[PDB]
Amino acid sequence: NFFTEGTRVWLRENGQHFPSTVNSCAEGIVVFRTDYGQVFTYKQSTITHQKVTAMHPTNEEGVDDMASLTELHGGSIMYNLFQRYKRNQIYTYIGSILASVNPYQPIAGLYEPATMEQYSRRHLGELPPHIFAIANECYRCLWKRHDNQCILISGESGAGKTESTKLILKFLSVISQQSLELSLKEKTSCVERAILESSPIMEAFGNAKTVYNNNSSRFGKFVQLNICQKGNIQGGRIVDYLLEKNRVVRQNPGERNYHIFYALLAGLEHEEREEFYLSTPENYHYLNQSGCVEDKTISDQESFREVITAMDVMQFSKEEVREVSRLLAGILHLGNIEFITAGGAQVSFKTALGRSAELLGLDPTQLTDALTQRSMFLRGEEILTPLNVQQAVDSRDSLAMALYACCFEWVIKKINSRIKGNEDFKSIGILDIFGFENFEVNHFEQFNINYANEKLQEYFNKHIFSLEQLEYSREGLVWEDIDWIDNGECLDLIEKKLGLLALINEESHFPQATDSTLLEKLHSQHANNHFYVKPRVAVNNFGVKHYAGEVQYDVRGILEKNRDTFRDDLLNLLRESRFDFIYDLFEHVSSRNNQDRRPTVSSQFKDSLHSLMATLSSSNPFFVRCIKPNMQKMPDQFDQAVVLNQLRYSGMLETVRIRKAGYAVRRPFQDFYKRYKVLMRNLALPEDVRGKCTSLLQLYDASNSEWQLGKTKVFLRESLEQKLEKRREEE
Ligand SMILES: Nc1ncnc2c1ncn2[C@@H]1O[C@H](COP(=O)(O)OP(=O)(O)O)[C@@H](O)[C@H]1O
Ligand code: BEF
Ligand SMILES: [Mg+2]
Repeated sequence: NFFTEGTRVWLRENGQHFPSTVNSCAEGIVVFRTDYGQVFTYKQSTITHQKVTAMHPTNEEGVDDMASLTELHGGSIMYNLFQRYKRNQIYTYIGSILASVNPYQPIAGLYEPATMEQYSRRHLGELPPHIFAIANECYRCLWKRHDNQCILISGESGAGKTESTKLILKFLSVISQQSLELSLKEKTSCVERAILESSPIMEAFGNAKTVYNNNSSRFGKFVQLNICQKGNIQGGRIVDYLLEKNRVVRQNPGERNYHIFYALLAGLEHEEREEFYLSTPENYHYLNQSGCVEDKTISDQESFREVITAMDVMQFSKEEVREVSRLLAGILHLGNIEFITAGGAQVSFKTALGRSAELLGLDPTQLTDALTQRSMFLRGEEILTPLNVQQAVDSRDSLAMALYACCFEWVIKKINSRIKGNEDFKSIGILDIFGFENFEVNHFEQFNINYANEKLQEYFNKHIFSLEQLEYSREGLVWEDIDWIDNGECLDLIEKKLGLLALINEESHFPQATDSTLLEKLHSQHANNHFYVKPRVAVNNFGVKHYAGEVQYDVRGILEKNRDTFRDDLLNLLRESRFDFIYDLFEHVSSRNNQDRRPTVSSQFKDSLHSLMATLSSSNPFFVRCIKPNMQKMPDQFDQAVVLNQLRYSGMLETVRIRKAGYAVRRPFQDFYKRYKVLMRNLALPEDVRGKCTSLLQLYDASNSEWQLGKTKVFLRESLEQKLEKRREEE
């Protein structure tokens, strides 16, 4: 096991194989330097085989498809991504699955229109791996397959899911324009322009700075593009999931509120700024509590200009844009209302109340009364009761959240109205969720986000491993099952009867229950569950062993957040608005007054995720796995421990194994024969269809290792299908 200076070796250390070089070998000491800059020293006598092994020559600053790898260990997989990342190749295939490592910098030529053009005219595998090749293959599947397609993008907060989604949309929008024979109706619709302009609007209203991402998505998005038989986008539909409405009124230290507030304050002209009584973001409680009002990566004034342009494309009138500006200004002033205790909560600093009442079209005495008192009618006289200061603050904040959430819903409705079109043929759906996040302090918001990420990982495992191997078994293929990391029991802990969501919902329906009584119930029921953590010291927390790591959640605020109560006194007040825009938002809204069962945030979200997964189940999926190379948002900094952790927990190692050994493409015998009949013209074919399929497959892969015949289908590897598709097009 002796290797001379400069020899390339795999060094087994710290539970992995390190790509390394022999630095020195003298006086019975051997020093290895890893490609990651770690230096490991040993007594030469202690080095044996398997501990140190020679590395396979070159093979050669990486491989494009990791199913091509001979060494399948985590060290080999990560080294391939590292070699490629160092030369700005952030994309690697695993069959048709795409790995994307966030470069945290622009890369010359990578997303230029000349590159988009090049990918549109090639087959998957002909060019270097790229998100444009996946978008193109997905698009080609609308004529190669019989179903709708979907692209699902996974990753922690900051991994690159939102950037990936926008790149796919830009590529499809460009390709939609290449389509023939483009009618004047379809050329003048500007529907692709509107679809692309939906992103700056939704990011301004739904994204915010967090520790993991200066542009974190605080809602989930599913974008459906309806494509005609001729290949042109006819229109689309956007579905939003669980906006983080509590961000409007409170943020963690160092975070910001939604981008749009800072854009509005930096972007409005002096006249409109004075009309809405607006000053700097520091002047507003809803924007100043976190201690951060700016970020060097964001020009808030430039974002405002971008939002204005996008809203014009989206057919928001100039008056509608002003109404949205006025509502946001009203919310900012509302947040500055302070209360003192005399009775009874009383408004202290009356200026903010007067400004907010004017901007919201409310009478100031009516707004003061609604925030400081509760009303009830008893056959048939009104009985006014004082609220305390915490109840007045909760009322002020619920008003701010309701205004923002209804305004966001209206914005999404307007986008959907603009991009609405025919659905005559097929669709491509793209899922952009909020990513996995584990902060210093996690609340109900992180619980819901991490649950959605857990659900998406279960969806990835179901398609890549579970349904895939079940199909091989049902078809009678020669196959040895590949084990995978199954997160099913974590979802069972969250979703089953007596599970986390069930207990949270049950406690929410009890008026006397508190976050403290909820925690006692969570601990009592689940202390022995392997996926649940009862903290030894942190008295306000519970933990969940998520697929992406253990997360501790502070229970404080869970019941109030889950109930999501809105006082009928405030709903009645909003309906008094003289500002038609505000009245229109609350005109037909259902009552959510405290009860003395109504859907909760958890019950509606569980239903929305189950409905989403059902939509995705009917489509053919493409998977993109975004990987963060480091936790410092740095370019050219591949932190191997951070990368390896994501590769391992996400099941990338087993994914390479199943894509390498398995057969991801399948067609019934007659379907295969009818599709590729042109490629069989020089073959002496037998009478039976199974024999006809075998003759073509043996011609294109004589090793007989890239395909198998099942009971009803031909099964083949993606590399063989790409080889057959390229030749079919040529003929
Ligand atoms: N492909 C990319 N090229 C360059 N920078 C990128 C790329 N993907 C992401 N980034 C950088 O990382 C940041 C976070 O990416 P984003 O897509 O918002 O993450 P996620 O949606 O997964 O939370 C971006 O705002 C940008 O600075
Ligand atoms: F912060 Be990312 F949108 F997950
Ligand atoms: Mg995002």
